[PDB]
Amino acid sequence: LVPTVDIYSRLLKERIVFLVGPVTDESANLVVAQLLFLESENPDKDIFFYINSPGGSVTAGMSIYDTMNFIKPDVSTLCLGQAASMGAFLLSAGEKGKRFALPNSRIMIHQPLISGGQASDIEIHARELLKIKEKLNRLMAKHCDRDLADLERDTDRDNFMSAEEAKEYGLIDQILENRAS
Amino acid sequence: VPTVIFDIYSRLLKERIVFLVGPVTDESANLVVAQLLFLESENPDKDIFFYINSPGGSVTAGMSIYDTMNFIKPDVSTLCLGQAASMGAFLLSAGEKGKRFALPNSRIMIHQPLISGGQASDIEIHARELLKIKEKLNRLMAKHCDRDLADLERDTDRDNFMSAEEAKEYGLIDQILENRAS
Amino acid sequence: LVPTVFDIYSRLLKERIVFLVGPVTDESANLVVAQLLFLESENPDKDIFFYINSPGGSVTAGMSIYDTMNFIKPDVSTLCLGQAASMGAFLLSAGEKGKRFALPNSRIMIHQPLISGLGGQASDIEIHARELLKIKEKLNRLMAKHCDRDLADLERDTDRDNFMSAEEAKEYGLIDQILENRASLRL
Amino acid sequence: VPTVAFDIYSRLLKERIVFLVGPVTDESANLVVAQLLFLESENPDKDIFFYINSPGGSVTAGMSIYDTMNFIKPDVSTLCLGQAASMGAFLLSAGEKGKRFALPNSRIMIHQPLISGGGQASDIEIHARELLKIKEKLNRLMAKHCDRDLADLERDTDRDNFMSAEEAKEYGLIDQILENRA
Amino acid sequence: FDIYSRLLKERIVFLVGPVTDESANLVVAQLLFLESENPDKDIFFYINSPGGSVTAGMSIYDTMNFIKPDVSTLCLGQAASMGAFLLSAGEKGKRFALPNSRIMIHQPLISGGLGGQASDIEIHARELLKIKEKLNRLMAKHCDRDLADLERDTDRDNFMSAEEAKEYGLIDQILENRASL
Amino acid sequence: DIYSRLLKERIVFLVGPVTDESANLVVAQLLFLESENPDKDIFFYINSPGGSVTAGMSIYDTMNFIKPDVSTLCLGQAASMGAFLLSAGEKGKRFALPNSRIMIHQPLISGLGGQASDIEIHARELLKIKEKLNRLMAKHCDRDLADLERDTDRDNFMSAEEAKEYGLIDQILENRAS
Amino acid sequence: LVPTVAFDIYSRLLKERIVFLVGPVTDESANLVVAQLLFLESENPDKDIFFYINSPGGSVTAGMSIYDTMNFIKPDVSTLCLGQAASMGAFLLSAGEKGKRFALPNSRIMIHQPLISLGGQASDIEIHARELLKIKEKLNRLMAKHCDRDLADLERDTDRDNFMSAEEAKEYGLIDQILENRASL
Amino acid sequence: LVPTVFDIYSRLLKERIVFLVGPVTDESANLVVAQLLFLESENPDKDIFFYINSPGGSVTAGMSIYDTMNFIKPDVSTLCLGQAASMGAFLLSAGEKGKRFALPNSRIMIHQPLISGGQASDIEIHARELLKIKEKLNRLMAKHCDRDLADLERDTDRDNFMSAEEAKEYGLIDQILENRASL
Amino acid sequence: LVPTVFDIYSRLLKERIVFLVGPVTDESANLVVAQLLFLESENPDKDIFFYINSPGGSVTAGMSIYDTMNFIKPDVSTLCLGQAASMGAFLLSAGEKGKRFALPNSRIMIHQPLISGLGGQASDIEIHARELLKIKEKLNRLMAKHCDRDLADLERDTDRDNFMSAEEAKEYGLIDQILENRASL
Amino acid sequence: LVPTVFDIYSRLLKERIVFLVGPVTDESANLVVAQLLFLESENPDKDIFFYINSPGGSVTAGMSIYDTMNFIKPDVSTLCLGQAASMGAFLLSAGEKGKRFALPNSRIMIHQPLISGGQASDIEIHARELLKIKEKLNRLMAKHCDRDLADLERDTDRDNFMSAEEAKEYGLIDQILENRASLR
Ligand SMILES: CCCCC[C@H](N)CC(=O)N[C@@H](CCCCC)CC(=O)NCC(=O)O
Ligand SMILES: CCCCC[C@H](N)CC(=O)N[C@@H](CCCCC)CC(=O)NCC(=O)O
Ligand SMILES: CCCCC[C@H](N)CC(=O)N[C@@H](CCCCC)CC(=O)NCC(=O)O
Ligand SMILES: CCCCC[C@H](N)CC(=O)N[C@@H](CCCCC)CC(=O)NCC(=O)O
Repeated sequence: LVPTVDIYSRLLKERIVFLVGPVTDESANLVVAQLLFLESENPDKDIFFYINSPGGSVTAGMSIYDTMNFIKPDVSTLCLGQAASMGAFLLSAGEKGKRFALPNSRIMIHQPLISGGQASDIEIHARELLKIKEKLNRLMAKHCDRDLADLERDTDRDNFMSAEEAKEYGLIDQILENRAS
Repeated sequence: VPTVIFDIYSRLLKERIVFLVGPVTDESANLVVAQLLFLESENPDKDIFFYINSPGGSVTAGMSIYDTMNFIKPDVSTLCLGQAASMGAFLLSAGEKGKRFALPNSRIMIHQPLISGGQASDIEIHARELLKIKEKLNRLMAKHCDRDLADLERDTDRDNFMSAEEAKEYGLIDQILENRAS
Repeated sequence: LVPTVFDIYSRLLKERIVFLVGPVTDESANLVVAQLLFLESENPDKDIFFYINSPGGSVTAGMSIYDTMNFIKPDVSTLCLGQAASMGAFLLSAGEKGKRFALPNSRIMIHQPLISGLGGQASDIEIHARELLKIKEKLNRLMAKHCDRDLADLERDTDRDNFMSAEEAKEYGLIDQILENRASLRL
Repeated sequence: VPTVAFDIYSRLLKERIVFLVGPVTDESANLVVAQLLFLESENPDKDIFFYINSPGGSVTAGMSIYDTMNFIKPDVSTLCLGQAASMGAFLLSAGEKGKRFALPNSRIMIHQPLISGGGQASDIEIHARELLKIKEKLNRLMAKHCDRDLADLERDTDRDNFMSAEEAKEYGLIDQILENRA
Repeated sequence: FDIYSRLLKERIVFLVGPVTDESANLVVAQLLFLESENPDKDIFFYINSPGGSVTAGMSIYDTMNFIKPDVSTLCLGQAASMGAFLLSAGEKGKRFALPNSRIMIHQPLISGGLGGQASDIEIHARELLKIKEKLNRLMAKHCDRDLADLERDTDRDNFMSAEEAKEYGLIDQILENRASL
Repeated sequence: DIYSRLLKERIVFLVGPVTDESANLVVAQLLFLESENPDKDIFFYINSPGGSVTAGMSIYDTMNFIKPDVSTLCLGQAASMGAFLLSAGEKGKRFALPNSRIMIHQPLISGLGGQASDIEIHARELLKIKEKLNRLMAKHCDRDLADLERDTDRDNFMSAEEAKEYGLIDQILENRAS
Repeated sequence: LVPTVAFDIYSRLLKERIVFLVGPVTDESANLVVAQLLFLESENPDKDIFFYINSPGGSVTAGMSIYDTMNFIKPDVSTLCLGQAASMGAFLLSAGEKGKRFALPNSRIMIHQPLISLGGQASDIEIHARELLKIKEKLNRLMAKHCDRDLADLERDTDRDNFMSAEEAKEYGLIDQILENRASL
Repeated sequence: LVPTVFDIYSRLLKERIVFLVGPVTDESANLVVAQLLFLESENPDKDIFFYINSPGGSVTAGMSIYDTMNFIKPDVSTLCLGQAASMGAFLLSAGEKGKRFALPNSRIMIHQPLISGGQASDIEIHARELLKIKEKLNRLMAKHCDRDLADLERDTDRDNFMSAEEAKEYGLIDQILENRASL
Repeated sequence: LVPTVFDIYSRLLKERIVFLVGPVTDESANLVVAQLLFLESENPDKDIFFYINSPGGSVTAGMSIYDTMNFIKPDVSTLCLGQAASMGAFLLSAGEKGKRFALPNSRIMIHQPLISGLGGQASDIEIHARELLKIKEKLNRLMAKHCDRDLADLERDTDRDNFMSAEEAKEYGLIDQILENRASL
Repeated sequence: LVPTVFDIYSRLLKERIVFLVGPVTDESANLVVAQLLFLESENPDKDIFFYINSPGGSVTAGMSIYDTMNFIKPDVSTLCLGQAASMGAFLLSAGEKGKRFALPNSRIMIHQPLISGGQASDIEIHARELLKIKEKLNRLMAKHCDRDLADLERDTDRDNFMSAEEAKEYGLIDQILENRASLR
């Protein structure tokens, strides 16, 4: 269904990587592979990471996040459509100064959720989920240059933000209307 | 259900026998509760004989039976036939001490609570409630069995099957009945 | 599936005992309503004993029970066995004050209204969301009255699932007394 | 279910005939138990006739019947009609010795316990050990019922073992084959 | 009373539809009841059945031979497989069919056979062949025929009219009305 | 294939429901064409019943972000988000074929569940979406917000001529001489 | 589904001697890893292989095919946990050449005893229960070896699901270093 | 997706490596047969390396592999990685004697045949065929393992799991290879 | 589900009316058989009124009714209300000659046997096909007798579904009279 | 799914090897037909090697292969590997006489036609046609096996399994090939 000249491989030659739809092990690892490839091609030029995602798996998302921070090139992020949950986490993780959103994109942040067995096992997994919640708040607070207490308050339930609101919050640096913004 | 000059379960209810058979649900538990209250109304001082063949089930449903057993005036004698596992074993052990029995090839099993959520805040709320249930049931079981809390904690960490003799050794029942001569 | 002695529930209905067991539906709630009206007709002056073991259910169905409990002349005493959660806890706390009881290992739980993500046009979602919040506010106000507490307490205490032991429910003001046996009644 | 002011099974319950038909479940087994207890209270001095046509089923449900047969005062005579397989054959062989019968074309089948339907290796170990304990107990009890050496039962239950009425009598599972009332 | 309980007062017992543990034991129960009511009067066993479980059918068969009353059989509609076996098992001289009844006999079949280790399949195949031999031997006795004839004539489905069943030895008479006796 | 060949003519199709996948494919093609030549018009042919609002906005913001003019053409139909994108084409370069149809309406949601607090949060966000889309649509159509609110309360079907009078498109093309 | 660069992106990274295990370990996904390991050894037995693991675990025998192949071939198999390495995934992570086992800073490890999602005669359940316990004992013995820890430690720490941060995994002995970025040699 | 270098499996085929992975079906077995014939055609004298990670499967499907292994001129060396169970273990044990290998943590399992309906006559026919297969497989397994048939009948009555070392002790394989210096 | 005036069908059985409604199955046919035997036991000389509204069904189930109607002493009068198709029309035509009726807007349909699902070996399919052809001929012969027609007539006229009005059914010989009300008799 | 060397099957087609694997369907049989015609076009005089591992399937699909085998100029040698059951056994037995082979542990099975409704008239028509099929298949098989028709009628009444040796004695194949030295 993807046109040829495929189109995503052609845009990859421009150092553009897309994350579209739910963050899964497969879709996240495909992003990781493209990031490693682009670094191999030129470790010094910026990579442009376009995000339209409702979120997904935390560990899948972390594999992208850690790869973004590991590789040498700056990873610029761009929100188009929406960046929610892990998508918003990855958006805010772009190189500071190079995190963008289009004017009508939507950001949403929230605490982790689950889609059990013995009480002992439920205890273990609840404790792990609470560590994830705590780690994500701390990393998000760092990304946004905000207090940990703010992130805890502001992710207790679904928190939708416009592009201007996400910029004020510290999740992105600039809103781009066109190539003059 | 066979009938007599009343169906067979109503007939045995005339002898103050109440059955708990199969999984403990809100409905099956409350039918037992209703029978216990009925028997107390009929005669508040005569023993009731509570026959249990159950794999367990809902904790709150079992607690409605348990608290009713302790609330009503008559002693509730318990008898394990077939099996008393999980909430079934809890109710077996809750019978009036001295009047908890098992038939010779009955089986007992005890274990910690099991279940089969959304936001982390809610999962935390329900995990903490589940752990309080786990502690409460161990504390109550230790009292029933005349044992230390630490013993019940180790012995319910995984499924713990017991023969009738072992359940007697454990303190969960008082006597094994082979016939009316024992 | 139900022993006769009249079956056992009809027999206890003669003792003026009514059960609410399991989820609260239109059918199970109206059956409670019918028993309440029947007992009032049998004797408008004698207490009724309403035994609740329920995880909750439909709010409008539970409200049909609530309004009937307050409408009829006899006092409706409530007793929690097993659990009274959500609409179950609301009905328990609605018993005649002084006559709300729980058994020692009962569990109470309160929370804000929950839905099974509405559907349709934004105008319709706005209408149903506004009604859902109104329901939430009304239930908090009624619960505040039942518990003899400030509205702000109930707003705080229902934001997420709030489990209570019998002791906690008594201290909250949701029940009056915990009964281990028939010697426990005081006051 | 025909009516004769009773249904047909309630009517034969007046002749002290109790049926076990189809799979043994908690529900079907406890119904048998209730009938055994009912008959005992009606007259503890008369035999009970326990007619078995069953492919087997739950071991613990079967033990609830077994232990009740041994507990109550009346002799429980057993009759195989059609078939008594697995727990059905166990109950058949558990009848009062001297009063265990089969009709001429009935068939018996015995075998070791099987499970139709998981977890951690620790939990699988616990349940496998319990299954072997059941297997050992059933071999010991079957050997006693049949007046045979334990090694005989271990060998002969390793896989499905079908027996004709005559073979079951020679094995010791029943006492006599009844062709008619003569 | 319902209609079947009322006809039970006339010592009429029906076997209708597949032979199962439940349907067969209900027949057994009625046969025992009727014997208890009067051990000397014939019982009239009306069969309209396509067959079913062999061991269930044997419980009826052995009960018919055990009780004191003669059990007269009547085929109405059809008596196939275990139904034809039971029809042929009524007291000799008192086995009847209505004129347009149909009988069918065949060797045993298993719905979904073969399941497990070769050892278990061997055990169950041998039991099935013993059942096959026993049914042929018993049927030959019912029909006053050779075991070899029953083996030949049941290898595949063998449909018989009432007159053919009478000639074969499965029934004694065809009754068009009460004067054909 | 046929679509890659027409992409060489700077023709991009949106056909069927707007999803994350179908919208981003459009985005990728728009970015590709800008990279091939940032100055030449792009021709965005729309035959769509609508779909996801955020997916549609990714197309919308990309149309406005890239340097080339994006001309739009309605063939068959442009409904809901499809009509939104049609009206977003470069002004003066928004077209419909003579028997195409337009339809506009307020946001819809399919289904889930949650606490009253969460439902309130999401209803408020849906109402903000509704107003933003009415405001943007009014700007595209050179009409008032109150007009768009009134005219999208329920499904509003428009012929090509009605859509031109409304301001959603500039011209109806029977052929290249229109 | 997969970008091209003449090669799909994964074939291209295989030219950098990078092999991925992503998602559940199955017979098919494990043998694909085995095939890439043998291919890279054939292409150059003198260069390290970089085995990137993001997996929740899966089949024990399929995982053992990877494990024994890693140990069989000449090249060092360096391992990297990205995302998570759970169960058989953590086993393979810890099996990388010692000194060359890595995790990214926010990856997570989880270890536990074998589980099954049994049926037949009691004899058969006994046979398979014994085989499952042998697997449990072997995996504890091998894991204790990878981690340079006492067997009793692994027996205690795998009784139930045991999650570890990257730092905890390093202290436990499952990995050697946590990699922040290319400050590397 | 299979990596490309040729795809990765074709590339390993050029080094005379053939895989049997997952259940033995008509389709998966014939693909192995086709590779064996191709490799014999490429060089009839050089060993073929048959890597087996399989839980077993169809008996006739396996026999087509077995008979091809015995038919072609090249020695077919076998290697168990992961597991060789049932028909998988049969083919593992069918490798050229002296060239049957296992990796150290692979496992073998052997057992009698199993199946996953009709007139008694037809069930009799199929039960007899199943018992002939059982006896034939026991006879061929006894030859592969250099053991008495009675040993094999006893040892396959139920699932019989073996470590690599037990499989070597049994006679099913020749050596366990930790690496190429294990030779 | 049935008004208990003791339900209405039990009440009409006191007037010696038996209904066949819907598909003829073993269970519904034997229920008819039992009522027929019951009414004969109550009084062997009084007419029985057999009201048929049926689309047909099982041939052997229908034959149990047919043979019982002919076996018992009472005349069995038949009445078609709504429709009598296939085995239903067969039973209608089987009523005591002179006492077979239809209501004015009743519908009759006759046709050859059909089978729902044959599946087995060619040998078994031959056996079952032959039995079906035997059934087809016997039913045509019996129907021809009821209608005072030839077997060849019935074979011709049942080859495909043959719908008949009440008047057409009377002309054919399937019924004796059409009753608008009792004055029709 | 299929290694390249050509994919592996196209590579073996270059050596005039054609496979029939798994159930015989319209699609699988016509692919065999297509290969047979292609090999004849490539060289009408050289043997074709038709390798069969099949449980059977559609009779009409199998007949399209059968008639194509007899129609083309090249001899079609057949080899049973694994099994040739029902239509598979029929096609195996249809190879050029003298050139029908089996591997030592192959299995052959033969039997009468099977069916996995409508008016009685329609059942009569299809029953008669099925019996015609049964008779025709027994007649052709008796010719292939150089045997009396009555033998085939007897020996296909129920599922009839044959070892390779039994199939050779039956006349279904000519030789059993242990390895490349087994040939005449
Ligand atoms: C744990 C208990 C679960 C259910 C009760 C839960 N506490 C609160 C709740 O569900 N309130 C709804 C009424 C309950 C009936 C089923 C949804 C309100 C309503 O009427 N909504 C209609 C609309 O506005 O569309
Ligand atoms: C056309 C239909 C007529 C069917 C009658 C058919 N001739 C005979 C028949 O049903 N025999 C089996 C009984 C059925 C039980 C299966 C659920 C015999 C049996 O139990 N053998 C041992 C075993 O099963 O293991
Ligand atoms: C849609 C119109 C329905 C009318 C039914 C249709 N006229 C005829 C019909 O039902 N024939 C079979 C029903 C008899 C049931 C006995 C088990 C007869 C039969 O037994 N044939 C041989 C075979 O079954 O093999
Ligand atoms: C183990 C069993 C497998 C072998 C099957 C067995 N040899 C015979 C077989 O399949 N015969 C049919 C042809 C196959 C068609 C498949 C869709 C007969 C037919 O063409 N009937 C049409 C009619 O008369 O209406």
